[PDB]
Amino acid sequence: ASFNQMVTALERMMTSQQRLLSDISEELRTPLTRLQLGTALLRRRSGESKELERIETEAQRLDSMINDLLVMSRNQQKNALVSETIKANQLWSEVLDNAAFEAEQMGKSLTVNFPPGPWPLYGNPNALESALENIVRNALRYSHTKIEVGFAVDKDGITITVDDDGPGVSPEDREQIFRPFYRTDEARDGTGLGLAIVETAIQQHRGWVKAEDSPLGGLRLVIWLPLYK
Amino acid sequence: ASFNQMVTALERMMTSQQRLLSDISEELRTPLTRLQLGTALLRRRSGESKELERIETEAQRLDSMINDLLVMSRNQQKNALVSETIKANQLWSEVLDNAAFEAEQMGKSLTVNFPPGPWPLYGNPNALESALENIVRNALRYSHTKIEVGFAVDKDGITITVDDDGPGVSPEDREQIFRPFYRTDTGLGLAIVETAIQQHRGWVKAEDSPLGGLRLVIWLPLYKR
Ligand SMILES: Nc1ncnc2c1ncn2[C@@H]1O[C@H](COP(=O)(O)OP(=O)(O)O)[C@@H](O)[C@H]1O
Ligand SMILES: Nc1ncnc2c1ncn2[C@@H]1O[C@H](COP(=O)(O)OP(=O)(O)O)[C@@H](O)[C@H]1O
Repeated sequence: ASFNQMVTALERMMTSQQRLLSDISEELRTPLTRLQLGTALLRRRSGESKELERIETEAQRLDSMINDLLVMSRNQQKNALVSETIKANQLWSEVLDNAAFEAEQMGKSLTVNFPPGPWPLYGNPNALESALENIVRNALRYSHTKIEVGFAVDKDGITITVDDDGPGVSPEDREQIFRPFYRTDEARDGTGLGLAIVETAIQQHRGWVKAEDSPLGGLRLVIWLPLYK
Repeated sequence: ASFNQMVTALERMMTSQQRLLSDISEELRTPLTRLQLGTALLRRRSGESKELERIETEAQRLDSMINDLLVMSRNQQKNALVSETIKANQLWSEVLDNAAFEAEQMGKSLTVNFPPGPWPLYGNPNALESALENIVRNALRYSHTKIEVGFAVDKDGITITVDDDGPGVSPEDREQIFRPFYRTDTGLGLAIVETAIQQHRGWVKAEDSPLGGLRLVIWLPLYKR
């Protein structure tokens, strides 16, 4: 099919686009360190300016973001594999088992409302496995007492819903939650790349992600992935 | 299965990393622009400042590098969309003719051991044209006296071998030579080459050359109708 040709062409482009991101992340360190040596010079080779202090906090922010990018890009290349057929139960049963154990260790509870069936998917098993893993990790951290995971299926695809009873996220901030480096003031008191990685991985797999208010009181994350024909 | 479903699936695939790169860029550019505006205020207050000068050029370099990744990302999108059938001779004959002239101007020599024939390829002609152009310009710069270009074909694909009598690259550095902005002593040439060749379902290798310098081997599959 023409569609199969287009998917393969775009899959190849996604590889070259990941190679690009990781490589320039390593490259950004070189002018950043040279910039910081300039701000380190003027710090005692001239007065302790409030102006120079303001340039150093901007350089600090840049450094912080570049370091987070290196941590991110390391995995988005190492863990990047060829696209294969995988069943939803095979793919996510281990993630859900480890998450239930981690919850139990925190005195919290993880309930799987409806389990993943043998529903066929197509893509990178590690990327899809980590996409659910990052959502559930956030739920484990921010929930007060409980986490809920629910699977749904139909002719078109699989819907995964992760709920928690913690504080949620305001409707304004739920808009920017998937943005790279975005962190709510509650969390600021973590890189902010987690949900950015999740959104990209799921969009690369021809699906979508949503952040909503949870019936449990906290945050609800909804992943949709297409069924493999 | 519907046409709208197929367009949405491809739209998600096409724009996924573009948007991540774009959003990361905006996020990096918030403290970077503030830094650049801050240093411009202090440079106007005191012009004679070699330290502020250095901070300004490093910030400029950061901005320029972030811009290069966005431009390259956009070019990778063009490569996936724009694809036509092209013959190896039509595609690379001009590159080899201009390179031979440039070599002659430097007192150097460019020898085409075996020329490209009317061998069919499929993809982005500009991406594949620039892939050879970047390899040959590198050979023209780093060679001492000679450059050699050799084409090979079979039922599966075309092998292009570019040799030079220059210094070469150490086996350790030949591993990191295809990374963007990379140097030894823009640095985007071999980066443009590797991503474009891999997007075209081919491969690139850096090896020691029998001429003494660097050997670059490109392999591209043949177009089978
Ligand atoms: N389940 C949740 N409950 C409350 N806030 C959350 C939850 N998940 C994510 N967030 C908020 O969204 C922000 C962005 O999430 P994320 O990208 O995963 O960041 P990080 O990688 O630092 O953990 C977090 O810093 C936090 O403020
Ligand atoms: N023929 C060669 N001989 C020696 N070194 C080379 C050769 N070709 C490339 N290099 C080295 O590999 C690096 C990466 O190449 P490239 O991306 O094309 O950079 P540039 O933008 O300077 O052409 C160059 O900066 C150079 O140090």
